[PDB]
Amino acid sequence: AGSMKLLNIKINEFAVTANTEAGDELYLQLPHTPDSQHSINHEPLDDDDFVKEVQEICDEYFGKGDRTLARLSYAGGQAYDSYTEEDGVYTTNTGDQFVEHSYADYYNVEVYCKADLV
Repeated sequence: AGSMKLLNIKINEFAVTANTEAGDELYLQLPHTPDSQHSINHEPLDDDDFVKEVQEICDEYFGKGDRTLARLSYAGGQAYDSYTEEDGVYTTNTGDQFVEHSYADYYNVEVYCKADLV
């Protein structure tokens, strides 16, 4: 788990896809919550330690230094460059708006909802 490399990473609006040195294909519904359905080579993936290790590598890739940017990128399905926050709504560099997900305080996970009309 700990010393193989991630060789390809891409993000869409439904999941983060990854390809490892070992040839496996991760399909990860990030951030990790009880609602997530992860797949390893089109098979169900139920190692929460592995999913959290890849999610931590992807927090460091997308959020750069700020994990909040990575969480906004997961919610938006695209790698954002920056964001500003005001009154609880987060606006990224492309103008996309987000608010905190309703499950955030209950899952104790940083998750966001794409608030288009807020």
